[PDB]
Amino acid sequence: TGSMVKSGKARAHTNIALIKYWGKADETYIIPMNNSLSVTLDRFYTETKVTFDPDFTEDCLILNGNEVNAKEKEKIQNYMNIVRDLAGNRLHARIESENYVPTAAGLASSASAYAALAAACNEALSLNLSDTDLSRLARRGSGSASRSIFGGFAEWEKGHDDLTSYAHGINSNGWEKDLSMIFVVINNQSKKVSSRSGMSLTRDTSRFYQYWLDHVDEDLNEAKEAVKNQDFQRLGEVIEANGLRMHATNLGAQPPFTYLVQESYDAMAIVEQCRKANLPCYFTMAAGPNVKVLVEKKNKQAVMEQFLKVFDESKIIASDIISSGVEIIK
Ligand SMILES: O=C(O)[C@@H]1CCCN1C(=O)COP(=O)(O)OP(=O)(O)O
Repeated sequence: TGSMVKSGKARAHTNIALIKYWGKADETYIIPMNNSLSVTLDRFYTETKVTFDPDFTEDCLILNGNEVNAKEKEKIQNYMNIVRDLAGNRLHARIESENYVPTAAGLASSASAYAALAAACNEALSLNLSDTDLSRLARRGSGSASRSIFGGFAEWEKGHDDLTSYAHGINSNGWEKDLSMIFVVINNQSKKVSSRSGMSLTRDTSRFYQYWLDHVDEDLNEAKEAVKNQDFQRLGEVIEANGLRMHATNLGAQPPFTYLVQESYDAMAIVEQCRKANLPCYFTMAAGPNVKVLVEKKNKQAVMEQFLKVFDESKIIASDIISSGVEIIK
């Protein structure tokens, strides 16, 4: 690299929320209405390199070898303003990012993408940010990214402001190494659909939102106690119920909506069939119809074959859970 050039590259993995973040207390700083709990996936990640050069005039984002629109470009420049203030400089950056995430198949990349960017910036500019402050930095880009700083189980503490809303890793005595996630890629509209926008309509207008709020802390505690005991059935039951309550809130919105299609329901049925056949597993869904199946690694294949009787082989994608957090790479 050049004399005055400062560069950094980071790999960050996606994470799936087991206890859902859904609805914000603060739209600008991205403060959530409740705590969330997630696991970081071994298979899916983003690699983001940033290069700061004084001669650079504006920020440039190249994604999988391709320039982004003026919209996406404006958004990354605003985010990088946060980085510039934090660093106390006015350097603009060239950002080259590659997503190793099945985005076409509906998996979200925002969590790994902002986690990777945050970590890459910290490496480039030598900011020496703590994991806590890295999480806060990522959170500004996308709420779920706060958790992707960490491996295994992680929890996003909601806080009440920019300083206090961030995530931390949860030690589970290695339990994360025993678990897996199976992704069922569900046929879906290709029309525009937005997570940030949906949770906002629900938070603001949903007749069942208080019902969500009233139960989330109880759920969260039950899940964490479950993790402390490496009690899979216990974790699974509560996260499955939580996930469903999250979707119930959308049904109460003004006017109502859903992210689930009949095929999602079909896959949910296969999950319950598996339980009844002595193959423990539990499902959760995000802002789309894809069904994610939490399963013990020992049962991964057996559960997958149950799905493979109904669904195309291409639509059944498993991932392990990674133990380590964001990493600095070449
Ligand atoms: O992952 C999550 O924790 C929740 C739970 C269910 C799905 N989901 C989401 O889609 C959250 O998507 P985000 O990109 O983090 O929304 P923003 O904070 O506006 O950037």
